[PDB]
Amino acid sequence: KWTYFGPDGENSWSKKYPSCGGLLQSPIDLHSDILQYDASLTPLEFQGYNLSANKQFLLTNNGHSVKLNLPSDMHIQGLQSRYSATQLHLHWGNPNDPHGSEHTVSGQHFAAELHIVHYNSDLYPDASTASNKSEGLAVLAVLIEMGSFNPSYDKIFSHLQHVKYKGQEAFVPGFNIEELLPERTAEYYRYRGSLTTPPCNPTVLWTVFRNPVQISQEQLLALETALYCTHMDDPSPREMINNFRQVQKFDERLVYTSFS
Amino acid sequence: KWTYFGPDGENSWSKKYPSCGGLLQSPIDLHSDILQYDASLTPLEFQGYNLSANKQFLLTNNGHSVKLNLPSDMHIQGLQSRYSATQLHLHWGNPNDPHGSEHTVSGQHFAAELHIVHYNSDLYPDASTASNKSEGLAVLAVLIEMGSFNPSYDKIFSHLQHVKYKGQEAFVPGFNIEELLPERTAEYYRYRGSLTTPPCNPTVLWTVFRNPVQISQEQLLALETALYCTHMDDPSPREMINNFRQVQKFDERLVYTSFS
Ligand SMILES: COC(=O)c1cc(S(N)(=O)=O)c(SC2CCCCC2)cc1Cl
Ligand SMILES: COC(=O)c1cc(S(N)(=O)=O)c(SC2CCCCC2)cc1Cl
Ligand SMILES: [Zn+2]
Ligand SMILES: [Zn+2]
Repeated sequence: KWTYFGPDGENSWSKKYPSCGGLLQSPIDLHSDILQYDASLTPLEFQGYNLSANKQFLLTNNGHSVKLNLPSDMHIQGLQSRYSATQLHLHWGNPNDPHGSEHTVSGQHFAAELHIVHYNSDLYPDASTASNKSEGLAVLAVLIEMGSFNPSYDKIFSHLQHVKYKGQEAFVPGFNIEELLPERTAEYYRYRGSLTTPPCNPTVLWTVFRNPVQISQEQLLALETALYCTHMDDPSPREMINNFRQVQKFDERLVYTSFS
Repeated sequence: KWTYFGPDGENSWSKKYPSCGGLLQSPIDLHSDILQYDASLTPLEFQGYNLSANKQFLLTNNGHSVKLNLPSDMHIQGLQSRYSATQLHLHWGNPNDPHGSEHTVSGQHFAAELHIVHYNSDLYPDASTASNKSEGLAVLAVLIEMGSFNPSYDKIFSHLQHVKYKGQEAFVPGFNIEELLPERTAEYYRYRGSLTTPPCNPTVLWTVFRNPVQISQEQLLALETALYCTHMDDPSPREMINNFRQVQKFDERLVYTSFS
């Protein structure tokens, strides 16, 4: 067990999950002193992101976030290996502090953050097996700003009702997962990092898009109030809020950018 | 052992120093949504700060920071008890990322931060004994930005060459410690917090002056490049940089200000 508040919190994670006190931890603050323009950061290709609205995909409350299972037929081109999707999920704040992005920009949090998680399908059979192995993982991060209502993000959020408690699951219609992406996906930050959650394996090629997407106040209120870390029948219920890790030390790293 | 990098780093502190995973952890980000003017916050007076240039004071590289031992008749007046000085030390970044303050203001890191550590001499013989006791410690924090040359900070930085390596020690003629303080010391943030290093005891009444001081990039650079964490004869020498804790989560809690 582990949480984002009090004894079992992120300062305690290392007690049980040693890579949590290891090198190359995410997330981090994106600021100009540690950015490095790199001409080898070519645009990524989003293959098989257009999911049929006639097909269903599983939304799950895992106690930590809400996650949507993705088919491995969907993948990234543009990296050293093929990276097949496994799932997406979100991190957010709370009604009183709607600033729960993991990555910050110049010390500022965004409202929230979407993570699209892929595994190295050329080396490993599944995300689990890739999880603690070199070149195992590749996450796309999308910074989320409070703004206009997002009909595309709502294809996830209109179902939060059915996954209020840890272990609950609802089938959700396919949609074009590229609609979750901001503009100029060719402008991104790139760096070597980790799971932002235990076991914090240092096995993740991070790609954080430069531009944020927008979701409304109401969407954030809904995401910040819908969900519990706890089973429906737990007598110590904990609201699923502030499910974000503090930015980490750079350990001599740079953040390579596709823009200058 | 404990460091600010690698296996023994701040995320691992909780293993041997459980308070580092506990309550009231410092440092924090000071942002308006958690600031409340409290009109009761009157100026502190600093008694005995004017150390005679007649008298010499020990400067130690302890492998975490440069530290200047201060005399105990040096003290804060204005608190609920008398708080006597034990030492001052600094935190800083690295030449490539010169943002090494512990506290941040609206997510911004300052160049460096000076801590003048006082203990409750009314109740406790020394700061060591005070350190795990309720209301044992009061620290004064000064935020440092790059700007004009600072002749009074130079009274410390002039001697850094005598304490390059860990365990090294130099005598510094006394000066007025009150010259290390910024403009309008009446303007400060006040909260209940912890030590920012192990054992992270939640025993510290924090006072962080509103206004930064300036030191020249030459002053700042000397500090960033002058010292090593390692003994003279350590075959693998480690530069002393980034000796600052990541800001902690600050939940359902307020920072008071003496300014509206
Ligand atoms: C609130 O945080 C999360 O719940 C979460 C966060 C991540 S993250 N932010 O990408 O590190 C992953 S990815 C990982 C899960 C375990 C095995 C490999 C895939 C999965 C999850 Cl389920
Ligand atoms: C770079 O960090 C340090 O070197 C440091 C930083 C602090 S701080 N930031 O004030 O917690 C203390 S506190 C001192 C109080 C007396 C007994 C324990 C150590 C001691 C030290 Cl040794
Ligand atoms: Zn995530
Ligand atoms: Zn300190």
